[PDB]
Amino acid sequence: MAKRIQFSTVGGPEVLEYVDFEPEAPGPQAVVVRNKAIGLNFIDTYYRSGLYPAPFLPSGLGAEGAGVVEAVGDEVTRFKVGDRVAYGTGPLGAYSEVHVLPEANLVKLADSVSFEQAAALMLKGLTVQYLLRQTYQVKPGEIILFHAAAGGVGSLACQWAKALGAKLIGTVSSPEKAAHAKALGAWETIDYSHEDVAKRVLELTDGKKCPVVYDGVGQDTWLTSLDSVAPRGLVVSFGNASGPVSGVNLGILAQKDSVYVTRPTLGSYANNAQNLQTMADELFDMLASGKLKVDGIEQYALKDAAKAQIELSARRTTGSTILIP
Amino acid sequence: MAKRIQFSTVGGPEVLEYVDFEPEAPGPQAVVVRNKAIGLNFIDTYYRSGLYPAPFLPSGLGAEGAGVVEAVGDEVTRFKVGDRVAYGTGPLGAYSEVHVLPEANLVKLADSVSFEQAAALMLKGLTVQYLLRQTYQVKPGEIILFHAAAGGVGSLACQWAKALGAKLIGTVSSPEKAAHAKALGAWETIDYSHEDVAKRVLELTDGKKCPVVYDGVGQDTWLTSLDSVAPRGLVVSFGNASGPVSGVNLGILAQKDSVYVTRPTLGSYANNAQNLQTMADELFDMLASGKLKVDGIEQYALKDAAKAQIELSARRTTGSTILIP
Repeated sequence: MAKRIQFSTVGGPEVLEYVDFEPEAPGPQAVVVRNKAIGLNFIDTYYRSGLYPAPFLPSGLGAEGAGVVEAVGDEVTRFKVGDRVAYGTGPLGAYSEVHVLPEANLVKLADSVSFEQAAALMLKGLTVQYLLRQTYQVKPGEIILFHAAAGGVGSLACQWAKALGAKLIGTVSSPEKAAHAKALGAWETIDYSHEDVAKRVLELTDGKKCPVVYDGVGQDTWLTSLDSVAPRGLVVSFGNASGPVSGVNLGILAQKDSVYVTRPTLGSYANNAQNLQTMADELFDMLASGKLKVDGIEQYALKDAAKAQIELSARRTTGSTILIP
Repeated sequence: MAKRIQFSTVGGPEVLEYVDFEPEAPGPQAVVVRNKAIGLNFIDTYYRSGLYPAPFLPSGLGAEGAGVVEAVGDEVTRFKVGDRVAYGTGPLGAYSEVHVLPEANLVKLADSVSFEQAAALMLKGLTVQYLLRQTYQVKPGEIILFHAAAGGVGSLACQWAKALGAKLIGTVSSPEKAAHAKALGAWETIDYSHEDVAKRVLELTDGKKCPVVYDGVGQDTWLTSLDSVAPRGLVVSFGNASGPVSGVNLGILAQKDSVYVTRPTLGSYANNAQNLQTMADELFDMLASGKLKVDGIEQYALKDAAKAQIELSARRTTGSTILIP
């Protein structure tokens, strides 16, 4: 037996339960991990709420975490007992002290990186990586728009953009978030509380707007993104913080001067146990070189995942957050 | 006075009227043209029906045509009386014997190209040009999907794709259209009457699908396009033959493996009296070199535009068609 967070019905935070469960025996190509730190993500709430379906109930939660390998499948050769590993993709279940997942979702952790850093770096990091390096190759000098720049993903985005030599315009909901995003590396900041993001973008870009707009908030900010992207530019809708975006008429893209739109998922980019090693290596390379910093990690006990999840959703807190089994 | 087709109310073909009208005096930067051949396009029906609004009623129709310059604005220097010109963009009014439009929408015709060829080459040609050269740069060897390959745009697409050294998979509704599209240059053809386009695409591409899908039919074929595009590929929705596409949830793109979608318009690509000269020059360069052939042009008198428009909509005829004032 071991403890885990799970839900028997989809809904709000009150849904989550901390209980004992019987950990599965490792499949031939699976690995048993000893969660030392567990990630907290919006994706966790989307499963908890039912936006995304769970194969069955009761269901575990989360796919980001880091720990030590405790058991390995007969066919696993890349890993061995005692190895320090991290993951940001795979089946549900990170919200527990023991997590069993395919070996293809696991990467080795250098000694220099702690479990806490990995749990607060894996998923958002790989995400920012595919967003700025794959979905659209941001070049130095380019002025790009990134919503919720002070959030979990946006904060990392602020740093990576600066390293890229790009000018990132980050939207925030308060002057405190503005200072946070700027200190990290945001070129310019826009508080959507008292100024129009679309109009500020226009003056900041000298009427040329942005080649690409990264938007993880979803609905509330879909229109703004369309008004901030340059003709034939790209709008990347990668999240649903304010709710998914729908009811869209393709003719809207023509109206906005022939723009492009995409809705990517980390799973698609890190599609294999190998297209991941690649982005994972780049992500840690950024960390090692000091280009990415994770300083100040708020820690919630696993048994308090509901409380942590409530704060994430509220979107009033800033800085890295992780769960600790 | 001069004759023109116009509508006083939006609706079906019965809407069009052939009547006398007073041609406007040329503005400082405008040019007066003597339509020798007039283009027939789907866009004409979209204005006639009200899918797209007209600034006022009664309204003229069409923005594709070719003729001789009859008058020029005081500030016009690029053109002069007697010049043979063609156009595929600009204000409504091509459906008349005299058309007045900005000089920025006009290009000079080499002696080698006839007015009939230009009227059946301008708009569709520039369209195929931006689609295959700008919206997505098709490289030699690439296998691409193009709906309605035997139609006005698709036929040109078949030829340009062949010239590009690309493998174009064209969808048609009959074996006759198939032979037509293949003879033009389509690599492979799929009759969506007795075979599934999505499944045929899968076997033709060896399970890799298409980097880009060009779809001008709209609704009826939106789902098929999503099932035919490779992961992180692009779906170009450039037309509404079966009706515009709407009610789409961005999450659909993630589901289809992080695909991209765009809804371009020729106006956006040929946005200036100069980004057009560029594509126009390439288009005629294709014609001159024999890479594009326009042989067999059905001719409708201008006064019979309704009858012609009905046949275009019906989508049962094949080959170039133009209106003759």
